[PDB]
Amino acid sequence: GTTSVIGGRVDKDDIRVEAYGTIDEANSHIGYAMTKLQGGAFIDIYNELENIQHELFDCGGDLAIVEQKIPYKVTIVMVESLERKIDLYIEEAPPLERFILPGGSEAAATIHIARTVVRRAERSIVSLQKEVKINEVVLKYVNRLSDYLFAIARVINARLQVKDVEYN
Amino acid sequence: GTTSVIGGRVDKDDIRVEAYGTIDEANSHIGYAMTKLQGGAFIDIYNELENIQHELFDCGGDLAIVEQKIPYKVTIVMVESLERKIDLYIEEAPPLERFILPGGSEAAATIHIARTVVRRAERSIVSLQKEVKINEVVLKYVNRLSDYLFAIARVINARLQVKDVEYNR
Amino acid sequence: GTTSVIGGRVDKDDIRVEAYGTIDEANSHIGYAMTKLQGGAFIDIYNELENIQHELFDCGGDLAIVEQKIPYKVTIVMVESLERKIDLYIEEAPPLERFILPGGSEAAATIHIARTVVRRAERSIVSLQKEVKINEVVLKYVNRLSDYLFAIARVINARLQVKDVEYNRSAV
Repeated sequence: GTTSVIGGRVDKDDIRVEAYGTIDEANSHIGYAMTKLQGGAFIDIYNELENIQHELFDCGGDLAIVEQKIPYKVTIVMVESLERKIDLYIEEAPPLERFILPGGSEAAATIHIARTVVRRAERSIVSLQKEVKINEVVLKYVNRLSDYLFAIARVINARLQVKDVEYN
Repeated sequence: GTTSVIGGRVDKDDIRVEAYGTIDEANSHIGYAMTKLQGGAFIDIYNELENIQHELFDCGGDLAIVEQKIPYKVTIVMVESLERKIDLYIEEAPPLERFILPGGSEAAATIHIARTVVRRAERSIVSLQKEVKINEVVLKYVNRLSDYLFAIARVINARLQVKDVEYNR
Repeated sequence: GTTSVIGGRVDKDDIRVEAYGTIDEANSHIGYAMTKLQGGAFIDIYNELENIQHELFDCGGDLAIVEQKIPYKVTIVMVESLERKIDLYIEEAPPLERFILPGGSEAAATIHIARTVVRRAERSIVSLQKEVKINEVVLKYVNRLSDYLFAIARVINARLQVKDVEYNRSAV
């Protein structure tokens, strides 16, 4: 009925468990999207995604810490790293002049799914924060991550010469 | 901790955000399934899915309308459209004689996943509706959409010469 | 705003519906993963997953039963079956001493997603059990299933010669 966390134990359906459990779910979706980005044209994105998976483990670990039992690993440095990539990718992709619908190339499509799962994880983290103090940087990281995912989804389509699917 | 919606702002974990966010999740699964349905053999289903992505996006917009600054976009006409297609596809598919397990062709399998996500979205909309007034057509649309997805999943397997996976020990 | 279940009716957003609805979601991911495992190299895992889809369907049926209207279908025998396969696959897979990134081959990746959805279903079942009586065996089954999925995910990658990627916090 309960599970152990870092510095204590909580019920298996505790919002804390839901939080890092959904981070795990998002990390798994990214893992799948990566199998679609093994092309030589995406070595950079694949490599960045791979690192993000480790950082997601960092996020899950931090969220599992009760009363700062051990040091937090997610820092503002990792958030700013994502922000720089987001800027670069927005620059690479064609100008955004229409509302985008999720889809296009299969790689971009799976990235859009991962994007929504990351956003779902963010909501769970917000819920956790409402009852216990957390590494607030984790929330910022996950928030920027969905923006990063949206950005590379459009870059993935563009590199493959596929127009983004637009609301029209 | 909050996010801007149409007419104001709400907490990021507000049941309203969970609702349109999950609608977005379902829409993304549909986008992925569509990448497996581009052939000439699926032009009818693919076009209907293209339209559904728009209506799903509209559903999300209607759920994000806190301070009704604008009229809702999802109408009953769109729900009836799904109902007619559901009957059409049930007719096309083989007789349903056993319980169906999700799977079969890759295309059908992804459509089945989308179906379960649409149902998860429906549950969030039900919860939202209990707390605030919503465009009730959205709930009806989402409810019909999962039946439509189930229907085309079977049609997809049939067209692809694959038998549906059945519960049969 | 309600839905029919076995021996009654409940609100469509009832924790009970969330539970079997998520079992359904997990079952659908398994079904998709199965399309990637039809090769001769995975006959054993594919057949086990075929059976698991039935058991998962049974889990949902058991969760939809209000006040033991009918006998439960999920039994401890099926839980033990999972446990035996778990040891078997941990034995086949290379030694594991660190957390690893979920992914690798397309098949393993989809299995990892299924694993996380099964765990999400487990949380809903835990919540359900706090409100009403349920077939406790279902909770034990879903609990073991996520470990089984983790195990075959690593085996699938191993069989495809895909090496696990260990978490970069090397002291963990």
